[PDB]
Amino acid sequence: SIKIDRFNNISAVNGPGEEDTWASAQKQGVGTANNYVSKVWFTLANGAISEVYYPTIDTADVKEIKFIVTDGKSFVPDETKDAISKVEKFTDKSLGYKLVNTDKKGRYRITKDIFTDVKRNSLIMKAKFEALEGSIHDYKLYLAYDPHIKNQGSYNEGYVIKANNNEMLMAKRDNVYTALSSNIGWKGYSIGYYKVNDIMTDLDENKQMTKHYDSARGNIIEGAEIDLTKNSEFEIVLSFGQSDSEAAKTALETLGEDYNNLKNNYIDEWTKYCNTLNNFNGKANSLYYNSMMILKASEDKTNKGAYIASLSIPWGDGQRDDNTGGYHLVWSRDLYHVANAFIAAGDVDSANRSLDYLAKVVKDNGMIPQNTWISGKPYWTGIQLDEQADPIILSYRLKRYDLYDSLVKPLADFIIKIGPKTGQERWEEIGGYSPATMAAEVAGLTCAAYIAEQNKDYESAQKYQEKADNWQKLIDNLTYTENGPLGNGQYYIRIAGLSDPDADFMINIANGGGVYDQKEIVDPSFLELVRLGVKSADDPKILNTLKVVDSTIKVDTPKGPSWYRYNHDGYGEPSKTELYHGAGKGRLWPLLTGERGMYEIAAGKDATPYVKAMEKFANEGGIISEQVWEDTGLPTDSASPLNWAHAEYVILFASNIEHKVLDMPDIVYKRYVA
Ligand SMILES: C[C@H]1O[C@H](O[C@H]2[C@H](O)[C@@H](O)[C@@H](O[C@H]3[C@H](O)[C@@H](O)[C@@H](O)O[C@@H]3CO)O[C@@H]2CO)[C@H](O)[C@@H](O)[C@@H]1N[C@H]1C=C(CO)[C@@H](O)[C@H](O)[C@H]1O
Repeated sequence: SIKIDRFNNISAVNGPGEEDTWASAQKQGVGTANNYVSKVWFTLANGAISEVYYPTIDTADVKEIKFIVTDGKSFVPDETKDAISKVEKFTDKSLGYKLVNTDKKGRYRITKDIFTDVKRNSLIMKAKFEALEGSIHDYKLYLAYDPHIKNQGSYNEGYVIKANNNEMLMAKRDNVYTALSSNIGWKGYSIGYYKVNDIMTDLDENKQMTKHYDSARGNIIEGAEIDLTKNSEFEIVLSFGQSDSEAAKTALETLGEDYNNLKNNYIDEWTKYCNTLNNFNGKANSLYYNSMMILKASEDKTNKGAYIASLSIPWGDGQRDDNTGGYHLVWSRDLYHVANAFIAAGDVDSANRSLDYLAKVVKDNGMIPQNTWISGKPYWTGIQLDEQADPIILSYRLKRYDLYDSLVKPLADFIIKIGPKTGQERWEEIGGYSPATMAAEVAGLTCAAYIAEQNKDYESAQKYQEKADNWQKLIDNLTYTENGPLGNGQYYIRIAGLSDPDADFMINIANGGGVYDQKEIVDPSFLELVRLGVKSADDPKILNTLKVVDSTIKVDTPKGPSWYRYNHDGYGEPSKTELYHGAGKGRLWPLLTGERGMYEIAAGKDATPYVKAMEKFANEGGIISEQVWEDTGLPTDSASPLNWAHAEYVILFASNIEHKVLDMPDIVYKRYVA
């Protein structure tokens, strides 16, 4: 098809380069074409493109793609740390992004347009450089591509080719190839070793490109100078392929297309999807649409239904670039909630697609594993009973009684075989009797019985409901303490280590949280009892727990109220200037703000302030993180966007309008709470 010419004139020296890391998990935006053809996902952080995925949503191939500007004399500022970035989407109904990075010293201004090719596997970035002060002739612009092909930064192979007289910077590892090209070509290129002789180091030592290596292997950085005199506004394209030819050809095809045409096609495809969702009598707002799009963009395009928790690697800029699943893995719990958001938005198709994925997972593993790669292969192996129950609950709500033999029955039988105690509760750290987990188990088994009757399996139905009723009746006896050290000493505890919530029992908190008596730990997750319809919102035991929870783990931030997952949580940054590396201090979860909002609705109260609080917790790109700081309410370096938190916002937003808990299974509610 095309003519490619590979050359090796000068090989980078002093390899293999320094160890690298992943990008900051705080994202300004994320996106992908709304079709299964273009298997490319991108994320933005610190004013630049961060991780890029291909060919699957759990395969990150890039760390960064940023600009370095210099006067070729004194300064060398990195836009990702020396410029203020402002982000905005092309429109309220498209995951296209416009970044405007203005030098902290007001010397330059870089504006970018980022999105993908709806027809091919390539990422597009239109950029224009502006000299705020002085002449554009006094500045040099350099692009720095940091590849981490197939989930690893080490041993990346870099070289340069020319496809149809087009100099493209190539990067490869195993079967994944990337091609970096410019619509106006490169004024100069080089493939050096990270922190050794890469573009960044070269510029810090010469204030201008000195090395011009065209080959390297290891932790590499593909640098290239942009010819400003030729054009201050250019187009950069990053293409993927299973070979040099494919990748390079894809880059040529995208570049040969009309920019505005590709941009509009990308925007329209997303606008079409948005306009397919409920707008709640014109009430639907930008965050609603932003959330739903983000959820839609979190599905793998090969293994449909596989929705990941988050398209980021938490505290990634603090972890070695080794192969990690980060949060781009599939959790039955998170998917369940994401499915409910789709349901509430009107996109029942996505929800069903996710349910079928779970069916697949169950078929391959005989049960629901803690979490799995999109392939369905288990990542971690803890035994979470709520994750065994959620897919059953979803089956009921989607009225997919056809999945009884392959999904419901096997999961229900499993649950009855090991329940009600769980290997670990929803925070994935400790086992025992958890009110949140038991709530899910009772709701799950109730749903299982309903589906069993639909399949005329009255025997199983009876067996399922009896177990559900028995466990429903034991919740208080197993998890409600009346001998607690907090408040009036009466409340649901986070988790009972044994069949006696009043007894003394020491538990070990994860992430270095310490050791405490079970009765000392409270968790807002108890609200799952009312959320699932297992307990009434006005149940005095619920009200009593609420008092203790708000007295011990509620924080009113300048953005609104939020809660900790539980007292002594250590899953977070240890300090304002340190990243999480296994042990720190858990922070506030906007996810829990929404959950409280949903409880308030069940209690017949206005949840508007909770809706507003979540909106304020969102960053400039309308993205909600897993955790926020107590003092400012701003995002931490935890995962973002946290799809579960976005799903919660959608359901809360809609529920606050409809004045009812939209995701509560009526069958359970009418049997235990009504
Ligand atoms: C994502 C998850 O991260 C935390 O839990 C995991 C630890 O970080 C891992 O290191 C591993 O922990 C093991 C220890 O390293 C080992 O020394 C021993 O103590 O056993 C540990 C358990 O295997 O695995 C942990 C997962 O079990 C964090 O504590 C946990 O809360 C985090 N889960 C959240 C993320 C999602 C996805 O959006 C949701 O499903 C959960 O509800 C969240 O709580």
